[PDB]
Amino acid sequence: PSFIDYFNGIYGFATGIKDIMNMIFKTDTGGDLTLDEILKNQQLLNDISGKLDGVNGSLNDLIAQGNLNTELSKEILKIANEQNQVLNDVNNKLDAINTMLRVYLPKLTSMLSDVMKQNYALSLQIEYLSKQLQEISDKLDIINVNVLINSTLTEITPAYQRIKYVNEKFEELTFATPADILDELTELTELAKSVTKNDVDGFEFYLNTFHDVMVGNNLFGRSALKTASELITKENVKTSGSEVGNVYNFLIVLTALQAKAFLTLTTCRKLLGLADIDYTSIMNEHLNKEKEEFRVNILPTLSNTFSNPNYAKVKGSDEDAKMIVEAKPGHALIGFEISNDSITVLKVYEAKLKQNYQVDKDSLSEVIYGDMDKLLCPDQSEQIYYTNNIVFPNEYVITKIDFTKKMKTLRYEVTANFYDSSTGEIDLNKKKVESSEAEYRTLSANDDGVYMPLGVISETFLTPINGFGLQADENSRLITLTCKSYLRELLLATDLSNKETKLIVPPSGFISNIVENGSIEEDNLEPWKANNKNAYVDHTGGVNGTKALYVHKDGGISQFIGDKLKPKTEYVIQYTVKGKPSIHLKDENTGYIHYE
Amino acid sequence: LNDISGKLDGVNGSLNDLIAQGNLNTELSKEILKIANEQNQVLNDVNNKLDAINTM
Amino acid sequence: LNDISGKLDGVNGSLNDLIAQGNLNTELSKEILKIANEQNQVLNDVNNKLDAINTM
Amino acid sequence: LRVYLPKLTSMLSDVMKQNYALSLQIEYLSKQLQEISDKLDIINVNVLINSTLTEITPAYQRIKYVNEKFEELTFATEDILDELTELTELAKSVTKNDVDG
Repeated sequence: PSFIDYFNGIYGFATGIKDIMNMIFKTDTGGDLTLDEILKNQQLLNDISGKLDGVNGSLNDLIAQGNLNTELSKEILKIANEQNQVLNDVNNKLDAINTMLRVYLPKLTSMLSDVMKQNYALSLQIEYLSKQLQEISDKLDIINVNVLINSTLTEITPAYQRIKYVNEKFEELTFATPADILDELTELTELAKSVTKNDVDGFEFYLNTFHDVMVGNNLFGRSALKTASELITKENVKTSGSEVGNVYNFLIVLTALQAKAFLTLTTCRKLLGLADIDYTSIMNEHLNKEKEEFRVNILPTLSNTFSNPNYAKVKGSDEDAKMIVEAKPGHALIGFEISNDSITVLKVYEAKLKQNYQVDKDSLSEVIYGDMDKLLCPDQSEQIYYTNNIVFPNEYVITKIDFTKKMKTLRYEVTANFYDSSTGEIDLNKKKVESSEAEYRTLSANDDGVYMPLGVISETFLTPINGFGLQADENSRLITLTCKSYLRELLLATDLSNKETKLIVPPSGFISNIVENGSIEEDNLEPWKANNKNAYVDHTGGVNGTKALYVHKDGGISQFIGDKLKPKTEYVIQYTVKGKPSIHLKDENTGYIHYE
Repeated sequence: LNDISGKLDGVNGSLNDLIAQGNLNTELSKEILKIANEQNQVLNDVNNKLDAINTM
Repeated sequence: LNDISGKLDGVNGSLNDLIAQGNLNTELSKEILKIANEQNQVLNDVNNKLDAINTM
Repeated sequence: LRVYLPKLTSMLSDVMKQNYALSLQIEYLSKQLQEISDKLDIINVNVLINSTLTEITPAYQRIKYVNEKFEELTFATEDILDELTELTELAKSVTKNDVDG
């Protein structure tokens, strides 16, 4: 579940959580010291006080206006004093409850509503990045390991588990927020008392040890970032990104963990009405030290090249074809995706740059190509792939990739336009580099198809492409497209320098799709429509957790998409269906039937 | 409610016993019986709530 | 707590004797009752703490 | 209390003085330890090493945390009670009788 929104880096959510923490500090509770006061006894105590003050006042008026002056009046005084003791206890409890209900509850419910409203988007972003990091870690191997890596895992697993569980639990108990509201406040206060309790093994201790293991202040001077980079850099790991992007994603996930932990800690200390400590300083210190560790001791030793993550056995016709993967004037290629669900297709992302290689979210055009398998794979008569890794200098961004399969050989040419780092404009100063001749590699003819690349070919965040190269392994009959990114520069200039960062993530979905609400996730079919009272939204149906369109008798669900098309231009249709369907791309005027 | 009932019942018992031990005046005893009946109503409400809790 | 209680019980008894044996019957006496009641609250808190400590 | 607070601040400063006088030696020796540890990138992990690490890392982590945080707070120190909040919380969590104290 990707998100088309500027992911502001560690600086982004760090400053967001700092603002939330300052706001929490600004919230005034007052006499929030009587926590052990059942708020569900307000009516009981109020009734008792109202019914007892009358008797107390009756006795007072009797002893005052009364003309009796004797030890009998002294006994009446003692009786009135005992009634006064009972009434005063009841009234103290009632006053505490009323203060807590009319000063301590509204402030905190508003504060927690704001906290959750602000944590929403951060949680979305960091959850997507956590999914990606978990995929990477699944692709890792920790069976035959080094002593330092093993020590880092030993030292970081308990604190990681604790912090993750506490963050998730606090988020759940806040979203939980009558008797239900009071029970939820009681649960929140229990969690806060547990988080803030004074013990050396407290939540704060685990936070500090997590930081010490992230920076390398453990037994062996080994930072978790170094072991992460060492595990992710090995040859076995095949991911959709470079080492820079993968270790930066690791850092993002763990720093977001820490920041949310500090936020929960502040919220708990405020909920319990405890002395403030201002963890913004400590949060910033930790995050900045970890970013500096990454920038100094980790980032320089990483490779900013990303290749194909997967391979697929396929065949391709020997019919010669020209392909030109180009970007519109002023745009730049920032990523690709080879998908072969049923047919081989290539998504290509184009976007204008803004500054320091930042990609523009508004300009994120997506083009589609279909003749990639017939171009990268031979059918029956061998193939000759020219292989050469191009590497343009800095300030040059690839714009065109020209594949020409004149004969049974494959030869690509790349063009790179000059890009000004200060501004966001790409001038028309072009450098053209081809696949050098002396280094070609031949795949012999084989009945079994060759292994075409497959997967997402792009950095963890869409960045310009510096160089592009093809490689072919004859023994394994593999083909790889290795591109080079500018993520190191974009990070050194925006995030690792504590400046406004703007990063986009590969959408993992055909943005160029012309069928609005194709996945049919919005329950209200404003785009689609039903002609007759049937064929409705079957929520149980669809790709696992979605809302499929359904048809029963003779009423078919239709959607108008005539305008967003072109004449005689090729198109690709795709759809999942269950049962005995009938799909038709039909024109009301004329009986022409495009797809049936 | 148990503590409240105990204290209120002790107060009411002390009052009633000390006023029955020696009756002095008409208006004084009248007002004492009035406030004692009010205290008895309060104690009865407290005991009703306590018995409701016990039944729960 | 024992010193505070021993020193406040004298004032409480003085106020009680003043309001009882005294022939004043006015809102002045009502305010004196309020003052004695506040002093009695303080004394009762002190005495509860002292009793708990002595029992323990 | 007014004769307590300054006396305790002076005592903490006098402690930190000699503590820092000592810390330089162990800092250099731990630097040498880290130098020898960097060479462990080629020694694979054995069951004995795995067990010893998994057994010592909790106690070591907690002891190091307590020591370094006490030093940090005593250095930051140089009503006052509002400033000694972290030090008092640390002292209350460190001198507490517990099953896992």
